[PDB]
Amino acid sequence: RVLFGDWLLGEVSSGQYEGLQWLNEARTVFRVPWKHFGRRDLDEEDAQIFKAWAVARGRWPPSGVNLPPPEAEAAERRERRGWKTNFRCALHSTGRFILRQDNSGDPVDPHKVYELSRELGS
Ligand code: NA
Repeated sequence: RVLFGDWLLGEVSSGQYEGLQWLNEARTVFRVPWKHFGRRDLDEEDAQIFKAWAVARGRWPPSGVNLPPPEAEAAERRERRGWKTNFRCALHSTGRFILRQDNSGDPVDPHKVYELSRELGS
């Protein structure tokens, strides 16, 4: 058990997720991909970070499911909107993260930029 915010910072610093990166050396500001789907389904690429959180919460096996390729995709596909919803709510509930800029409008690279709260005491 770790909090989402600490979990997420570990993923950011990993540099393993495209679009999920630190924006300064000081590591006080980072960006998080933030696509607007609406009606549209999430493909696998759209859901990489959301899926990581679900696996973290034991809501999805780390290896995925042992189904055939088409049925494997569709099984995940049908989970991805809830995963996206669960992640974003968790991020909102992480008061440590202060939204600084909202670039989710840009379709070639929609993301949101957060800063670490300058009043973390204990
Ligand atoms: Na937040």
